[PDB]
Amino acid sequence: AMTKKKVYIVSHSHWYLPYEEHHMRLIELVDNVLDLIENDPEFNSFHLDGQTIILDDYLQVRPEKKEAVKKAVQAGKLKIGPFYILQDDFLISSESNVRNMLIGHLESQKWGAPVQLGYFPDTMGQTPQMMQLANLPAAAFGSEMWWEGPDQTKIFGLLFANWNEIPSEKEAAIAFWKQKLADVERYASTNHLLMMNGVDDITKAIALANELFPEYEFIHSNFDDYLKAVQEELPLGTVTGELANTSSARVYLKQWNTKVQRQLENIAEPLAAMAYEVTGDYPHDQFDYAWKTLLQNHPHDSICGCSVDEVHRGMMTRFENANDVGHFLADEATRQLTEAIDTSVFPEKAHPFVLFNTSGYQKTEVVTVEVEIERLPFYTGKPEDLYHELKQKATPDYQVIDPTGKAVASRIVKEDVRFGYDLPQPYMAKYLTVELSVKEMAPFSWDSFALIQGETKAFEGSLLAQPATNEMENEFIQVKIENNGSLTIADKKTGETFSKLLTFEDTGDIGNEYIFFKPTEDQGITTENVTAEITNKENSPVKASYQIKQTVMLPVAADERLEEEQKAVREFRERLAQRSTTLRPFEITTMVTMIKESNQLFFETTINNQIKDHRLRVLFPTGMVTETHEADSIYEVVTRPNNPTNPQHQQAFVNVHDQNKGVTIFNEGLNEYEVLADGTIAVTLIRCVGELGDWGYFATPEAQCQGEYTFKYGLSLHGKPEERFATYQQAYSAQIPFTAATTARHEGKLAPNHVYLTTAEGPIGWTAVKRQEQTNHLVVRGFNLTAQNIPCELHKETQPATCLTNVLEEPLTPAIEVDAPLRPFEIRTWRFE
Ligand SMILES: [Ca+2]
Repeated sequence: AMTKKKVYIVSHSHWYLPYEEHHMRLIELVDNVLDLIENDPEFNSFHLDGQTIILDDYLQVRPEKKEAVKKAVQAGKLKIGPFYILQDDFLISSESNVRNMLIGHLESQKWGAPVQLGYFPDTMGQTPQMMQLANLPAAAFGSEMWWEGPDQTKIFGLLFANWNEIPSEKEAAIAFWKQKLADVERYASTNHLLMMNGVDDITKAIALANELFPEYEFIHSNFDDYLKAVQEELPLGTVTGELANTSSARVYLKQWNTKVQRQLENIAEPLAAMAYEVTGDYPHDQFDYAWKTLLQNHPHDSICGCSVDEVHRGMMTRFENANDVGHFLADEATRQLTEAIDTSVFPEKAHPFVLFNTSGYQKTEVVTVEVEIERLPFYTGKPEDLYHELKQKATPDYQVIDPTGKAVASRIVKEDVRFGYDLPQPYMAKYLTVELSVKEMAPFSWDSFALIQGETKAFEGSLLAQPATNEMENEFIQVKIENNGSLTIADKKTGETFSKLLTFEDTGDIGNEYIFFKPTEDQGITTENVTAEITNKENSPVKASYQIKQTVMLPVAADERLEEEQKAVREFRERLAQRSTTLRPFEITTMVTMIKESNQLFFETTINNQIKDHRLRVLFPTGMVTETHEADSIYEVVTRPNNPTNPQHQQAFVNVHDQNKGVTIFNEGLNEYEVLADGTIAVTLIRCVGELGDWGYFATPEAQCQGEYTFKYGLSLHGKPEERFATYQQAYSAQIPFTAATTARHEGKLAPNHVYLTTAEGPIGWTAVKRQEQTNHLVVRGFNLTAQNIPCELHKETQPATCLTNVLEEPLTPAIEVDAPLRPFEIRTWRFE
């Protein structure tokens, strides 16, 4: 007395090397897949690995086969998508993940492919909500359970595991199958058994398998079918929410990635989206191209910096290209936008310019704007003489004014004289850089100003810094730079004080691109007993800044042993190498900057890294010992607990807080952090290492990160827990500069001051503003930082939003009202028609 079981054999690809070498092999794999599809009528389907890009890469080498490809996708014999590319998810932005799915989706429609499950063959809490917002209610992970995200959004999930190996003989196969079957049924919760078939003669072998077992039916199948079958008979089983040394391998790739992400998501996209109002066009196709290029840097063996030298050089080009497209589109957008602004309101002879808050946040910053002050075309004289004319010429004092004509406090930072050229004409031009203080400027808005000859209206009030003691202060905070060059800070509003901040710490690293490993006898070097050179560089009533220089004596490299232990592939934990006894001076140079209207401190650290096998972090002792901390993640701030080390991955910031106080450290492209047991927040600036690691020996000398680096990060203190979120918002806003463009005096359709979107206040992450693909509907997306139901209402000009959509920009199932509170941890998208 038994019960029958169905075994679903699903064929799929299961497969260090330079890009092209893997690309040529791809061509071969897809050749064979397609050879079976055409030849073997019994062959159900093949699973094309969760990513559409594989067709692109295939067809760019082999375009004649497009017809064969369309056919097999249309007959459901090739199963493609739903992502564009398989992404190293933790490492990239919130939006990059979404955009992967958006592109993946649209590319699947282009093929007439129906939606496949999300596919995760190798390796973030909001995945459940994200998938559902992309209509992927099932996903497969490399036996079956639900996975719920922070929003109580739930997804069905498969734990599959691959357990030509199949024999051609009856006696062998019987035992073979009996054994694989036991392995499958151990974990299975139904009588529907998944059996993955990896590739790199199955109809024959399946039919043998059906001959052999009366209680087992063996069928060549696919995920779609197996999902429908298994879900109807499911009993049990839930997983909830959510090595990090890949976060700090090859920093410069992380820095670049951050930069182009922010260039597309926060600059180019919102500006184009506004420019459409005037122009009636939106460059959908170019954006799509920019994003693909960027996303090609996003796999699980590329952005991690955890591969071979040639591959990462390749990523550098892709980064520059997408960045250049980003800049191009943003430039077009602002030129179209400023041209339409009515600047006739400035007097004759004035030099107008426009500031855009292109983020969703109240922005406060002392900003600089470079304004062209005189221009000499090459047709006026010999260029060298034009240069010297302007360079010799003495410069009038200048005033900035608003549209009403009132004066606006400012400061002239710098004069420059240089060569330039326009469209659509070469010249010499003279430029001024003007400092302006911008305070709580409204999200998604612009203001116009003009530079006019006259007496500069000086900033007024106390100097922020007092250089005699290396101190500075505003209403929010008071700062002392110690002889150390470390900072002691007082929160003027909570009374909490903090000490030893900004200490730098260097240790050896003899691990590899994947993992950090400190030589067994290494105690580390620190700037705690270093004598800093401290200089006040700027002091005004609105902004002050200090330069801190430190020389530490660092080992030049690991000693001689390392290269041998790498060559012998000696396991990293067993390594006897130590820091070298040859020491050289290592210069660390930090700018600490403070502005009147903000509690944030900004740091810029610069090094010229000419030493190897090491790691440099900056520490922020917190004074609070807790079990948990908070880190920025994916559409989410996650609570985590704090191999003796505990490296972790962060986005914009990490936070440690009490019932009474908190410290928020934010960063651009500095993705690894540790929170030490004493409460120190240690951010990794740079990790230098000689090999790839893993299963063999692959020298990666370029992973040593030699050369000049500048790291941007910062600090914010808060009081009672609730104040956390404002610090998080500012951290986002800090990564998004104002855009500044000059224009001529001209009349226009548009106001010189305007709020394009008026946004709801409260703990919300503002994330995308763009337009929809054939529709051109304005798309805006944001997310709830909190576990609470939050009043949220968006307007564009007067106008309210049409509907709420999902991440593919389609209306929600069911229809939630635009008017409705933003649910806990909700990722919301608005459509504006
Ligand atoms: Ca059978």
